[PDB]
Amino acid sequence: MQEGKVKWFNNEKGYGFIEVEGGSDVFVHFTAIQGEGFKTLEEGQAVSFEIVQGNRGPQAANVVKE
Amino acid sequence: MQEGKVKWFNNEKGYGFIEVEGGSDVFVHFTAIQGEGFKTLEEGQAVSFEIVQGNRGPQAANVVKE
Ligand code: NA
Repeated sequence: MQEGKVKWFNNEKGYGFIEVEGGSDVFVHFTAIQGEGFKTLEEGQAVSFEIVQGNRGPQAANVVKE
Repeated sequence: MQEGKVKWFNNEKGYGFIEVEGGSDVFVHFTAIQGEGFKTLEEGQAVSFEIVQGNRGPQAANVVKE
């Protein structure tokens, strides 16, 4: 995987961005979030994830809350 | 986003393929499956999904049972 920190996440809209050291912020949608908790993230949360290419460009897949 | 049907799914391994009328089969991993409950699919299940491109090639994202 790839490690990052959530930059921001809007729990009403269901999306945000993950900040990665020395790379561009990666879009994250709630549908990519793993686990049985609520499909939400909060600023500063540590996550692991894969980058995939969707029709709008890079986005996160397999987002696991650490 | 589009619709298809599960072609086969190995429950133990957690992956299979979605068939698409008129198109190529799409790999699906359990981590893409939406909703509550145990992440699994049965052959013949109707689904909606997105296609994304990862390091291993095209695969499904946002798989919703229909
Ligand atoms: Na086909």
